[PDB]
Amino acid sequence: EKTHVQLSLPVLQVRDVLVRGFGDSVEEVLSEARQHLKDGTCGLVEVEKGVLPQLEQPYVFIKRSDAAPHGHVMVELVAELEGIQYGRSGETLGVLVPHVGEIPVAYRKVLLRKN
Ligand SMILES: CNCc1ccc(-c2cccs2)cc1
Repeated sequence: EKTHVQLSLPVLQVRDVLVRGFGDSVEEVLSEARQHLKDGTCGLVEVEKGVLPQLEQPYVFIKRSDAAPHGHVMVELVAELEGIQYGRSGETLGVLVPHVGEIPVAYRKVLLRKN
């Protein structure tokens, strides 16, 4: 199990997302996010004004962890619940959500730390 894995994540528009979060506690959302990333069933929503209030907390963000092998920006997971974050990292790339067949607008290449 390598420390990092290259993934191409489907980028979803928030209004298309059918399942708006991964669960109900910080530990669950991180766990489920990781399982969906493993299974190829995880999408990414880019954060713009109006996005977060349309998604369910706790949130799972991917944040930049370094400073980009082979096109894939190195990232790690950080969860947020009620204004508190669980992890510290760099800039947010987006919020992770389950992917259940929505049509993406792009794919985002990342090198994800499995931590
Ligand atoms: C290439 N697809 C295989 C694979 C994908 C993702 C992961 C994980 C992501 C986060 C924790 S495990 C592991 C294996």
